[PDB]
Amino acid sequence: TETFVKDIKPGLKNLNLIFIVLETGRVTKTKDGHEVRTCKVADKTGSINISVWDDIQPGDIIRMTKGYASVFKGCLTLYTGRGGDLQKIGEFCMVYSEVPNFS
Amino acid sequence: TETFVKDIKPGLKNLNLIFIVLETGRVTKTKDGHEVRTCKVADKTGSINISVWDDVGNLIQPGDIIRMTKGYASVFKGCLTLYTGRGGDLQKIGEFCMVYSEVPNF
Repeated sequence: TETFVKDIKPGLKNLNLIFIVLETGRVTKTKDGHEVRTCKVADKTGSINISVWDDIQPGDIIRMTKGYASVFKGCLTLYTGRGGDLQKIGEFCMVYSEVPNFS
Repeated sequence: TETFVKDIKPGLKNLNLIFIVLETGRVTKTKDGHEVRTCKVADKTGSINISVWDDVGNLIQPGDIIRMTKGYASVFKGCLTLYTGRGGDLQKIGEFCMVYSEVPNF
């Protein structure tokens, strides 16, 4: 019961999803203590941003459970609300191969 | 019965050795549809060219390690290019790579 990026626009609520992590923004420590991280991830179907409480790094492949979407006005964003549960299921990275130098 | 890149003479036969792909370049194509790949290979005794048959481009890589058997030589366009014999072969038997992983930025 998964879904895709550009399909989803503000509203929309319950949403399970796998994706890769492109970029990661700038921290804000709410005075009450929590890590609210906003971040840049997507599937191949375009792009989107997300907000995280007290946890990810680019290059990661994330499974999202029971997350939901609505907009912080600058384009809709994704939450982890009902309980929410983001899991990592694999990696991805850029790789460079060359023949050693000789002799 | 093996011989080094260094101890190689044009007009030689029974060519059984092992070497590694240094660079691939010079793609030239027949109108059978096939293509012949000019590669630079070597051993610890020196470097040398080769003209290879393979209709698929991107699969012959720097790092590849191949076992030449009963192949042969003749100069081509002034440069010495190596060929396989009509009863020997070429097997890829391993690899050797400067590998390097990361995640980019945007």
